[PDB]
Amino acid sequence: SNKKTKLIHGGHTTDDYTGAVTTPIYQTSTYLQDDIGDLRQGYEYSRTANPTRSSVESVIATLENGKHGFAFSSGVAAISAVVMLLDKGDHIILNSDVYGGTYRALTKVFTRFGIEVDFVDTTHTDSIVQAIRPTTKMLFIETPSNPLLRVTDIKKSAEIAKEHGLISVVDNTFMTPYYQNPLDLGIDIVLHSATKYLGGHSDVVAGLVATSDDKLAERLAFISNSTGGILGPQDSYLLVRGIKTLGLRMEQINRSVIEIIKMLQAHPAVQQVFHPSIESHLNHDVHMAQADGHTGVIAFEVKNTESAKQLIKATSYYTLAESLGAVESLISVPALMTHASIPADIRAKEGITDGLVRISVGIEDTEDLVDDLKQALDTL
Amino acid sequence: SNKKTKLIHGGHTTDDYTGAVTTPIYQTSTYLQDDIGDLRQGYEYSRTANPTRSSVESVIATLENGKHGFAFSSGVAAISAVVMLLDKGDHIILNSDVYGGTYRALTKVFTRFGIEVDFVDTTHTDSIVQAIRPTTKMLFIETPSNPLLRVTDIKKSAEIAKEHGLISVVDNTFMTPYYQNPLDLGIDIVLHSATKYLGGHSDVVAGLVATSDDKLAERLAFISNSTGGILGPQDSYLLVRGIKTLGLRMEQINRSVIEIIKMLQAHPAVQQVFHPSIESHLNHDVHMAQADGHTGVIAFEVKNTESAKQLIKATSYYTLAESLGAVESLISVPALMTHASIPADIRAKEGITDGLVRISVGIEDTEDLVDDLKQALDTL
Amino acid sequence: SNKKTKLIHGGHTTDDYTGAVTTPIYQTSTYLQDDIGDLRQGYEYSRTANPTRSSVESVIATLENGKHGFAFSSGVAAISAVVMLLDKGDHIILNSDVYGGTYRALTKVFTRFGIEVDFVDTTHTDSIVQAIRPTTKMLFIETPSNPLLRVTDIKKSAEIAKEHGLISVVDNTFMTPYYQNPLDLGIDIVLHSATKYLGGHSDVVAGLVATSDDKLAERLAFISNSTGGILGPQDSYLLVRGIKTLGLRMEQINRSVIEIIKMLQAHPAVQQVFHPSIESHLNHDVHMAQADGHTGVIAFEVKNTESAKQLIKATSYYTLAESLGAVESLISVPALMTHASIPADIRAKEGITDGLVRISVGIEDTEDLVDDLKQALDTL
Amino acid sequence: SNKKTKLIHGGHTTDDYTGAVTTPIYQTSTYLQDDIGDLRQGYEYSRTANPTRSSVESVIATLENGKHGFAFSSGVAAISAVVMLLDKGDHIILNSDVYGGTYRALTKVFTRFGIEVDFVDTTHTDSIVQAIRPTTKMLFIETPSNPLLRVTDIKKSAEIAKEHGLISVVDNTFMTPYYQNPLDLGIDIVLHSATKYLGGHSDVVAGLVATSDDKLAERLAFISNSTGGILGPQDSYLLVRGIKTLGLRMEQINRSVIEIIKMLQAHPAVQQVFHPSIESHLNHDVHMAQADGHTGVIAFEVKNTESAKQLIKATSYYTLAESLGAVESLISVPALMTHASIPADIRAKEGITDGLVRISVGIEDTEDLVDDLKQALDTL
Ligand SMILES: O=C(O)CNC(=O)Cn1ccc2ccc(Br)cc21
Ligand SMILES: O=C(O)CNC(=O)Cn1ccc2ccc(Br)cc21
Ligand SMILES: O=C(O)CNC(=O)Cn1ccc2ccc(Br)cc21
Ligand SMILES: O=C(O)CNC(=O)Cn1ccc2ccc(Br)cc21
Ligand SMILES: O=C(O)CNC(=O)Cn1ccc2ccc(Br)cc21
Ligand SMILES: O=C(O)CNC(=O)Cn1ccc2ccc(Br)cc21
Ligand SMILES: O=C(O)CNC(=O)Cn1ccc2ccc(Br)cc21
Ligand SMILES: O=C(O)CNC(=O)Cn1ccc2ccc(Br)cc21
Ligand code: NA
Ligand code: NA
Ligand code: NA
Ligand code: NA
Ligand code: NA
Ligand code: NA
Ligand code: NA
Ligand code: NA
Repeated sequence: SNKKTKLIHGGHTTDDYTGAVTTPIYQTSTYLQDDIGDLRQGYEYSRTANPTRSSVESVIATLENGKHGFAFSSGVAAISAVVMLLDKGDHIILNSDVYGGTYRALTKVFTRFGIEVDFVDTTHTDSIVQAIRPTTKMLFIETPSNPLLRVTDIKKSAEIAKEHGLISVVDNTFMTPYYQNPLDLGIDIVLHSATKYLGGHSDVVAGLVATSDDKLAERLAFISNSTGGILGPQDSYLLVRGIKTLGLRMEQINRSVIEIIKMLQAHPAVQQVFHPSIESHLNHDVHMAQADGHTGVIAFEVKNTESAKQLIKATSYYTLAESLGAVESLISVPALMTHASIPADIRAKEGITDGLVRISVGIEDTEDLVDDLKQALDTL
Repeated sequence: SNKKTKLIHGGHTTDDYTGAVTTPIYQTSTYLQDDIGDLRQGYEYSRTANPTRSSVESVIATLENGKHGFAFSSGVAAISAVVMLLDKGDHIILNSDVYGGTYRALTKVFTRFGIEVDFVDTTHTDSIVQAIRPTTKMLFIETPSNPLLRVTDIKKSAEIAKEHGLISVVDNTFMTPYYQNPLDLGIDIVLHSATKYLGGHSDVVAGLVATSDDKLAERLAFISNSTGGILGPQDSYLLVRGIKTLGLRMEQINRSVIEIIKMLQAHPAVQQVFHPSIESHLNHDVHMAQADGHTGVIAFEVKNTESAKQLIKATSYYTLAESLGAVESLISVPALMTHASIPADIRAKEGITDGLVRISVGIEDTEDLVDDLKQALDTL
Repeated sequence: SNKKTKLIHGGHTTDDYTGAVTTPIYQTSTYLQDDIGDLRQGYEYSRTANPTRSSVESVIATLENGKHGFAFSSGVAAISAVVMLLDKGDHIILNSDVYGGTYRALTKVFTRFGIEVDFVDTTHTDSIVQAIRPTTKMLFIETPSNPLLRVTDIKKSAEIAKEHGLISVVDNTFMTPYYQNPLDLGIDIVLHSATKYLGGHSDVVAGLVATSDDKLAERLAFISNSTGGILGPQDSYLLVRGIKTLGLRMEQINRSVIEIIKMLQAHPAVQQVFHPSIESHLNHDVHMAQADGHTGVIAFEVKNTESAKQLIKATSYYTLAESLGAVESLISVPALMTHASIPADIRAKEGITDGLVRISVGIEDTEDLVDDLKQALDTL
Repeated sequence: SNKKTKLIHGGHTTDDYTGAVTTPIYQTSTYLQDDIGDLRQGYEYSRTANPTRSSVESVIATLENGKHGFAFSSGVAAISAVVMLLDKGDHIILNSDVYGGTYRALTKVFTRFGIEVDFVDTTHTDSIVQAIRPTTKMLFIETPSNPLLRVTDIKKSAEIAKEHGLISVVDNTFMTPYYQNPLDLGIDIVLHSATKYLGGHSDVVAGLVATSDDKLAERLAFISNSTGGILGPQDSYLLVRGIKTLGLRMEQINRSVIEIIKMLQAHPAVQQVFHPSIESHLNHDVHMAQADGHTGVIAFEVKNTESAKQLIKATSYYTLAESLGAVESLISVPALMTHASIPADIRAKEGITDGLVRISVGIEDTEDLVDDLKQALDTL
């Protein structure tokens, strides 16, 4: 019925054989056959299928209201498998500010294989329509994006893709299946870096993909079996375990996000704040129409580099590290950490200022996170 | 000094911090930074590098006398990363009977990206010279091959690749680093399905790659970080653990291989036997010059399908399952299991007869394995 | 500062060496020494100490405001280590309705070693005073107890123990450190079955012990090292991971407990309800004075055995299984499952009626759990 | 049939459900019941039984030719469970030089519970007969012992125990089930620190117990369930995995032991050598009659403390660390590490001289281990 119940009882995460209430960890590569070709339970070689991996795949398919799930060794392995649905000469449209790893994979790996890409401003969906070429085969969007949290209309993107015969893909990492379900809005394929919120404990690198399309699922299964970027069984188990608390974790994160944004907007040492919950944020209405909650990633401007570094050093409960979706609140400076190779003037033009700080809100007490960030900002 | 000592003390497989005599399992995705950009020990995000994975990479680099190691989520993920060194329009030469997964990846995935491939009989190395095109960039060989154990001259292949400016790659799965070291013979890149002998216990799916070439290593590291087919930390740990006994396991397997082949050659229900240790085997001399032991994979002909099935049912110590390199002796029928989609007449032309049986010799007692297979053959 | 923050940042659960934001899993038995007797980081043999186990021990010591933590292979191993503080001829007072495993250990194992025990009604603390013998050395209490949730005054029990020179022990499993902190109320030793709420995911069997007493800690460390009921490193890691969400899980459980109790009290198919939150419950005031929340275990009477079985079969979201503290809501019938060997008339005298049902509330949606249990009760 | 085959195919170490060729890791605490009291496969709570633990228990029962196996959290937890078969007032006879942890457990823990113990020289079995008291209930022997490798006659000890109504127990750690099978010689209970040779990779702390006696098995199962020193599932899995190579590892170790002893006997810097393979060793004939191989533990005298330390520093392939049964060769000095709290004059009287060195031979190349130790001794 309701989402918190579905997180516990959705998917197949018990052992039919013993009744174990958690998925057994099948640390195994191969399986006995009683007769040549007769598989006891459908398993024959762990690259092709492994029962613990099948469990986490059933979970992500259930949570995204899809039919087929796929677990990969990383988020970018999931993205690469999806891109491999295309051939040399095919074209992809993506949002302009896609994740740096996605940008790198597309422009430094897959363009060498003849895949063509264009990065356009999808916050106006007619930009997608203009960018469609006779060779376009795929539309790939993140919403909200990193680190400025730009929002793209999922339902309209799906309609455009359907009209023009494109495979539509949404990277749903930042919102999770708890708040945003792209397959329900007509999208062909949804994917996640499960490294972030889904695992939730900063202890698994993994990607997850879900679809309702039987033919796309067959193609993805073939790509996974042939290029072999599969998630192992221990990591699959830890993902299943982490997903159990996704609802509680996201709800705590959201309570803190709301109070933190209030504080940041009031604080004189903070300038622009970037988050889709802010009513003046571009496509705020679109976000609220396609999601019933918020990501825990917030970006905001302080004055300069020295102020950003001082902010990081003055906090007690914000941890300097890469990644997001931890139980810990994480803090970073995109201009120094993720966008550092981009020329400074171009960073500034794109809004990635020296003083732009990104936080990924964790599950600490809300009052503590607000007070800690506020007292640290008071030292500026 | 000697190989069995190198297996124990080669590579870095202890904890410098606590002194733990085994590699800690870093079930983690990200790492604290004390200052922005300052990494305590060089780690920042587990997709890019993870200390347990670094341990297994150091092991495979040491055992193959290379400088750089890479651990992937599967053997075919290692192969795919190596193929991704090339661009659309580049050409690869491979041996004619390459592993089915390699054949599938190349002809159903990478040809869609404009990679061109030719499968030629590399048992005569002048066949390679004839097949070189102006666009050829890579030579990829297995030796010995599956399931007929064809042998290719590694040193001559390396010389040809060097003269013609090709990247040379050897899939060294069947021989392992214990018996055959392609990098020592001039090969650029060596790779393994660690799923087989290296892990050794049928409980990890994994690939390993080693090279001495700094530039190829940089390119492989970029591909691994960008497409993300990385091995997780638990599987990395189990690989390090399994490799400790590689020498003892391979030596037991070899003692059994020799006695089993004697039995098969004497038995009236067995026709042709395929293994590089047989003195009339093509390129037997080449194999003995480039390896100081043998693979545990043997193929041999019985009369027909019914005889093969009866053989499988009559054995007590041979287990019907996919894969090789277990501690258990495994048995299979290629025409029914791995080559089944190929037309029967073409199978026969290629020597994959209905009665061709493949065994992967395990570490059971030699007398038991000989006697068991012999008594089972006596029922034919 | 606040409890939810302490759950994330309390204890030492990162790697000082690499900066890994999770505790490495030291799957190791022994440690290099650079010189005889010189330990790099204090580790020499994993039975004596293991760094992953040290992490979970630091967590439980922090959460209970103690100084020393100890991790055992099970809750009853923790209890047995604590009982082994005593000698033949020493006497223990315990509450009358102590956990069945504790009762069994004391009356079938430790009485064979000359430990004397008396089980008295500790809901009136003067019962403890009367039961003190010249040989009494320990007072061991659970609060609230199972399955009728009897409450014992912790502060008064600690005062009695101090005045009479007894070691005071509280089994704090049902309340967890999130709601009840016996060491703060003067108790010498607090212990948990971490199998229940602390691990929280039904996937670790483990016990945890904490104390502020240096001498008791030294004695417990000696007992643990000598009898060896230690928690392994993988289970220690999973405990550390599970504890991160303890606050969120307990708070969800408590919201559901309150609404479920309202429903049960209103329902005509339910008679007596047992839970310390009910204002007419014995020692309700005492509980509220020593805890700031509630356990998720509730017991309630339906008519008979057939009604209890029908209730179990009619629910969709209550799972029939042993144990408590899962993410799933669990349901059981003590008279058939835990108290079955006790004569029926004695069960009835003790209030363990044929129709007594115990539920352990999980983290499913509150409305779903209420509605599901209510519709199932409507079928009676 | 033969031992190396039994190590692979003995016990139940596959999954009947999926056919997985390795034992699944049941990281779980509890199990679904379809009806109250109906267990799908006999599992209800992991402390009582866990399927991965059941696998390793089946292995040790098979390898020792027993009927029942038990897996504990450590060797000393197995020993403690066995001692708990007795009551206050019962007496145990043990060999004089029993393992220090066993000595400590008995004399500092179990004597506080009224168990009486005597440590006698069991190398003459009539010493046992003299030591029998009217209250003696158990005879507990190690053979060979540590660190001087004293040998006790197992068959005669079993006969004495049977005649006098004693439970007979052999700690078979040093020999392993590969070479010595006490249950076959009439002993009631055999136990191991699986931390040593059985796990074999210095990465599990664990104990194992086997018996053929149904009544002793019932009592041990009750003790394990009640005091809870159980082995967890990950450690159980790693034990099953390590045992696969026990035969190969022990045989390599034995080849090295023989050559190393030859070297030590010839070397002028070495005085007495202690190992049961030496023909002048006390009870050499007894050992050869009850075992068909040797332990890898050897002790030998060099001149003094400084010589022992120099030996340790001069070796390349001998590692200073506690424990034995690693894949690495380990070296230690009992007088400084295990026997240090004993007065120096008493150490000398017992033969634990300042220059007594203990090595635990690993699986490195035999020539390397011989040459390394010899060149290190040459520096003295
Ligand atoms: O949760 C929501 O609000 C909407 N989700 C649904 O469509 C309900 N739903 C679909 C599959 C499924 C499995 C278990 C449970 Br419990 C609920 C389930
Ligand atoms: O690593 C990350 O997450 C940052 N991602 C990128 O580098 C994306 N990207 C690619 C070209 C480019 C130019 C300006 C800006 Br602003 C961003 C750009
Ligand atoms: O082993 C052989 O026969 C040949 N191999 C070698 O080149 C020796 N060798 C190279 C690196 C290295 C590390 C540890 C040990 Br121990 C030996 C090592
Ligand atoms: O799956 C496996 O291991 C078998 N590998 C293959 O299918 C390789 N392969 C590809 C075309 C082809 C034609 C005849 C024969 Br014979 C083999 C062929
Ligand atoms: O949490 C409460 O209400 C009371 N607890 C405390 O006494 C606060 N406290 C004690 C140790 C400690 C470590 C980290 C953090 Br964050 C808070 C800590
Ligand atoms: O297993 C469990 O949890 C139940 N625990 C017990 O059996 C405790 N216990 C011991 C004697 C006794 C008599 C009546 C009643 Br009511 C309970 C009793
Ligand atoms: O191995 C020896 O020399 C003696 N051992 C035996 O008594 C043979 N034996 C007993 C049980 C059993 C299970 C599998 C295999 Br294979 C062999 C087995
Ligand atoms: O720790 C270890 O392994 C060493 N074991 C012991 O301490 C055993 N032990 C107990 C009293 C005693 C007196 C002399 C000698 Br010699 C040994 C003695
Ligand atoms: Na489910
Ligand atoms: Na659709
Ligand atoms: Na090393
Ligand atoms: Na080279
Ligand atoms: Na902390
Ligand atoms: Na106190
Ligand atoms: Na078996
Ligand atoms: Na017997």
